[PDB]
Amino acid sequence: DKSYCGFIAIVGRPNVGKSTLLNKLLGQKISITSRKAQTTRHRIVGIHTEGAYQAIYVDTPGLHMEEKRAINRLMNKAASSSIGDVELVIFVVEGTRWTPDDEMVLNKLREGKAPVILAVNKVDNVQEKADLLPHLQFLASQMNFLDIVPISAETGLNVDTIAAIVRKHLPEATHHFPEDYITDRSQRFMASEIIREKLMRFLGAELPYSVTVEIERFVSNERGGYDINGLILVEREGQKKMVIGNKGAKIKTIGIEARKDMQEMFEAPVHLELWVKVKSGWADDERALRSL
Amino acid sequence: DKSYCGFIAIVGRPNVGKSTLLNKLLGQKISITSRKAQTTRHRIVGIHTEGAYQAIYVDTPGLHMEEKRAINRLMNKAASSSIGDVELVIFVVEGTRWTPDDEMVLNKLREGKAPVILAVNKVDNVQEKADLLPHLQFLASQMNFLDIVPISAETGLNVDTIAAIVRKHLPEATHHFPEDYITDRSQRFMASEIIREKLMRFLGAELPYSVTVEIERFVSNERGGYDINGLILVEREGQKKMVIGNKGAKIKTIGIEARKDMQEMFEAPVHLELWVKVKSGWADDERALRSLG
Repeated sequence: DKSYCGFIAIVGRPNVGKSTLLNKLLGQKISITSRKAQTTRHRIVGIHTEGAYQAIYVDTPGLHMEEKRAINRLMNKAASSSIGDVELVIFVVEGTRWTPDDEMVLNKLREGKAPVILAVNKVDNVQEKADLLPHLQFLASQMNFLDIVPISAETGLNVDTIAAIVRKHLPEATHHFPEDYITDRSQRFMASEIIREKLMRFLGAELPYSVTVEIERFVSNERGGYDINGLILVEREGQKKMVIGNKGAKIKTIGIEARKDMQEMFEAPVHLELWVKVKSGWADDERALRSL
Repeated sequence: DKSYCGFIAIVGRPNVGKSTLLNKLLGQKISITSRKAQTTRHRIVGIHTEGAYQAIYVDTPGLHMEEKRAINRLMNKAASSSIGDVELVIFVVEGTRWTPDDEMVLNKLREGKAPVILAVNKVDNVQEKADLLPHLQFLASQMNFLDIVPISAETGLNVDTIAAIVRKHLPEATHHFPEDYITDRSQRFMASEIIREKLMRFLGAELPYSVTVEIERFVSNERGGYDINGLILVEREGQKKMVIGNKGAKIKTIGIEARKDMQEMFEAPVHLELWVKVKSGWADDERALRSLG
């Protein structure tokens, strides 16, 4: 009978695992991690809808009036239509690291009426726990966190835990967005989206969890046309062989079919270059082929 | 800062002026009056958005849960997403007429939490007011109407007044719908929509502040294809002469362009038959041109 919907923040200095945490929270089988300097004007970074709950994830602790009108334009709603406020904040930090950049973010939060969760990422990396406890005690000394939760974004350590608090903070309200609305309407996202389907379609029963599509390059040329470079990141090594398939079949197909739509959708032929890769890093041979 | 949005009803027995009153409220220059005896599952009949206010006009006094689930689907929202309730009701009646149908509607209303405005339509068409006063006093005995207001079907007598009470009844809330959302996603509406553009594109606003498009026919054949019949309705006579244009050029163009998008925007071919008409009834020649095919 009742539904809940609200905005939630995910802040932290760059390269802390924010994007990885977001994808785990969005709960999509095949995710789409973009690398944009092109900061949205609405700051929406993803929307998780499930049952009566709709959490709208933003990358700002507080939503400006400017950001409120932009969210409305995104929804094609009157600029005057009411938009709430951030109800929770997930402050992500990296293990035992603490730069003036981490403080910069922390400084912007404390000065708010929104509760904040400290998400300590890559906590397993710190092989010297003798660094951890002292650190965590120093962190908690920075402000009153609603909670301090250590996570592994690539394992989903305490993502369910953060998922639960997040929902507890969704105010009673009607959803602002239709279920599968797109906040990224760029061609670059359209591209990632076509690859995503081809993987889902062609991998079939062999699709593993945690796959991530991403456009490393989308451009035109001095000779004209659309140069698109797809990056299909996977968790394991053997998984990488799946996406590639027998003789290179599966990755061949996914690429022709994906290129097809990229052309049917966009209005220009595209030279699509699809690269499978394990998130832990390229391999020797791969690093070689990546230079050819 | 604040914003308001809520559902409002427009009830009444058929052929009373509900559709005309609605278009007047929607405030659109060129309106699109359907005739869909096919009743929606969401019951949305139109949405008036302006500034922070968004009134969602339905054709049911009260929204059933089923009618709520359908509204969400229309918006492509989770079935669970909250939908409010009818905050006001416009019960339109025809002049001095009162059938068991008028009563049927009024009975459903009597029992409800929704304030209801009595809209007396075609009031200027009553043969003798000596029928009106006794009637009204008898209507106002049926229940406590928030207000009793007489309106003119095509003049928009007190449409502003009904508009102003309607907005007063919009609860504080966020707009459920994007500004220009379409509640009718049928091809029949897509057609009406194309003629609207062509009128707006070619008439160039020289246009009658009250034109009304309408698909009088949209079908297939025993021989196959798409038989579409457009009905462009205007107020005055010269207006009709405007839409037709010199040598019949304007109406010729509006139809080739309209037929085109209907050709493309739909997958197959269309036999578009566009007919201009004054709402006050056809003419002799026209009736002659119509009475054949």
